[PDB]
Amino acid sequence: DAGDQLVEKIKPFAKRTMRPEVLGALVEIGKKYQNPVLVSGTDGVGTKLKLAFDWDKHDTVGIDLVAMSVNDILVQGAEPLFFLDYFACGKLDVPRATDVIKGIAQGCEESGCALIGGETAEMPGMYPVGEYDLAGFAVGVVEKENVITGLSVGAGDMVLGLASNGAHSNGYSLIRKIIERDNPDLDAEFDNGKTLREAVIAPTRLYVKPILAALEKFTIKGMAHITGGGITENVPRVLPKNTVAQIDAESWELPKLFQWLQKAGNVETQEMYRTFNCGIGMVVIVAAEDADAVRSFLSGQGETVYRLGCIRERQGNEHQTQVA
Amino acid sequence: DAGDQLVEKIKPFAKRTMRPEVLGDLGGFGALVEIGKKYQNPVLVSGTDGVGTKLKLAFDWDKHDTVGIDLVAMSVNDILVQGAEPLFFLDYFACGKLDVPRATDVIKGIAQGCEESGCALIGGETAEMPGMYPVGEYDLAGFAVGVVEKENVITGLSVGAGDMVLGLASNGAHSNGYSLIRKIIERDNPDLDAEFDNGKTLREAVIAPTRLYVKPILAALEKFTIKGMAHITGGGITENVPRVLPKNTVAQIDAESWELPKLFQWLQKAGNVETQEMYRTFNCGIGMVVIVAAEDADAVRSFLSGQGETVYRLGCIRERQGNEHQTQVA
Ligand SMILES: Nc1ncnc2c1ncn2[C@@H]1O[C@H](COP(=O)(O)OP(=O)(O)NP(=O)(O)O)[C@@H](O)[C@H]1O
Ligand SMILES: Nc1ncnc2c1ncn2[C@@H]1O[C@H](COP(=O)(O)OP(=O)(O)NP(=O)(O)O)[C@@H](O)[C@H]1O
Ligand SMILES: [Mg+2]
Ligand SMILES: [Mg+2]
Repeated sequence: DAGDQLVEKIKPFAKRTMRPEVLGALVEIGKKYQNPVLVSGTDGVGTKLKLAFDWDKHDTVGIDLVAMSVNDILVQGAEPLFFLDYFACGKLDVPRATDVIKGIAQGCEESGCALIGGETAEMPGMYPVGEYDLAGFAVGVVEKENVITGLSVGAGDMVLGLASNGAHSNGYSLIRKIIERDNPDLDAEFDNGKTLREAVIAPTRLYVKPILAALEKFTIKGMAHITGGGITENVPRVLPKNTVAQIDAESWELPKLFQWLQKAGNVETQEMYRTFNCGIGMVVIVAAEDADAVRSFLSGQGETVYRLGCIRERQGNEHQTQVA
Repeated sequence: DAGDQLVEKIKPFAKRTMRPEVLGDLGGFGALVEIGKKYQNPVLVSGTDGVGTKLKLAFDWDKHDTVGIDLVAMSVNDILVQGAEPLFFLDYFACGKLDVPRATDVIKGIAQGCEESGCALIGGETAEMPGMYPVGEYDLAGFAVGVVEKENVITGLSVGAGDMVLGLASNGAHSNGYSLIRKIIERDNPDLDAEFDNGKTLREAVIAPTRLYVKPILAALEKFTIKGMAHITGGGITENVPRVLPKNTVAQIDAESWELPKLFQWLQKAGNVETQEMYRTFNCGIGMVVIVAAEDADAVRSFLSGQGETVYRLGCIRERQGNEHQTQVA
């Protein structure tokens, strides 16, 4: 069987993601946790899969898949533990599927979680030749007293920003409409020694290792993963009803990729802040007394940290995240 | 947004699946589940699956309120065989254009399958991919997580010659072999609305949702020790039962110990399928296989039957002879 051929080829990829907790697929919880709470989430890649088909580039969308879930569970303080993926298609292409799952496993390695199982469904006729669908599922563990809830966020807290690797996994319907409209030279140098194509399909950044190392030394009051809805619709999810996150627009330069998308797309700036991450992949809220020490740590871990702004008292039905 | 509309419509359905372990409700970056020292050495058991080609019939007949039960059973029944209590569930729903009434119907069945299994439906994802799916069509993926004490993990390693093999009856073909069911139906055009069996139309028999074995099996585990279990999915009876059998044992099934249900009788005739090929393709009326000690077989059969199940004494375990196949039906 094709799927049986695929199962053997991916055994090496998954074997490198294993953890001592991995014993259906059985996972033990480390005695590290006294009162363990499980944090889980599911997601797909979105319309970025369309560029992966069109460009025949399948070895990175698996990193996008994993990041979408492990980064989501990360905001509660959870350490990612294990991951499962579901892969659906019409007729199985073992070399191309192997590439897809190889990237998944690679993203699991970077997140410190084990890829312990999955499912490859062949539905002949439901998918066009060459196309497929991906779903991922992540589970992490956090101590009950260490759950990051955002309830202590109050006026005076400083808003930090972790830089993103590009558009990540959101806003690609617009990126695709633009590219089909301009037919731009996708293989020309675009930024930081990467071609425009390389910048567009760049895999989503994982924040797991530096954020977890940070939590060993500091208290993080809240976090927001910047995905669907951009900055302004995602940060208010951890903010108390009475607080506003005020973002100074000049605290970070808009990366070149988003500068191109707004120009070509002719998008009002406030629509950009609610559509693309605009270079901000993860928002970390901390106490002002900790803001400097955390920024140095996260920068020393390899991240690019900005001081986006601070938390203030809300005035009425005021929007809870304003960039200006 | 359509998806924001769908999340609101399904929140009541998920709220009826909740358990005390679930912290918070639908909506939020992550879904929180506490375990509690109710478990001393807790082990998580998880699985993922889709519905398979049965969705094609769900499209054709415009019956979407039960394939979500099929989705749940495919995963919760899998983790059940290791002795795990299903705890929580997440679903992924992909389509081209979101049809909120139909999506509401699909997820409503998911919640119903979760309610019947005792697991909470705590989260999910609705992806709109315009152009990847024809109008009206969608894809389902589910993820189930259960808990078991490390010492109670059921592995089948103590299965030995002399143990009795019980069989739990199925509701039909469940979630496997449906590409073939569709080829047959599209060729013969049989009256799908005629009475066929047990006062149900043939259509009702074909699209019947997969049976959930969670509540009776977990209740059984309180009173008895189960040596092994098999959920009968792809590969039928003969390819799934040997998964829990030690290298040196064989499960011999007397074919006359249960009647092939009418639905499979029609599929064999219309498909012109060798009988030993049916045992490797369809569940043939056996949804779950339970192996127990011979001294417990009488009480276990009685208990599971009193819980609402149809129990057969499929056969017994014997010593394997060479490269002998580990499950033979005769
Ligand atoms: N896309 C995938 N990604 C990661 N692991 C996979 C994937 N597909 C299969 N596996 C694993 O390889 C093995 C293949 O088993 P599989 O053929 O999928 O049957 P099953 O999962 O037991 N249930 P079923 O889908 O009903 O046949 C399983 O252990 C999987 O966990
Ligand atoms: N099919 C579904 N079934 C159950 N719950 C769902 C489903 N779809 C969405 N939800 C829940 O409603 C909310 C949907 O918002 P969503 O945009 O999917 O959040 P997210 O984790 O940030 N993923 P994304 O924004 O796409 O990167 C989540 O909290 C889900 O738990
Ligand atoms: Mg997400
Ligand atoms: Mg969604």
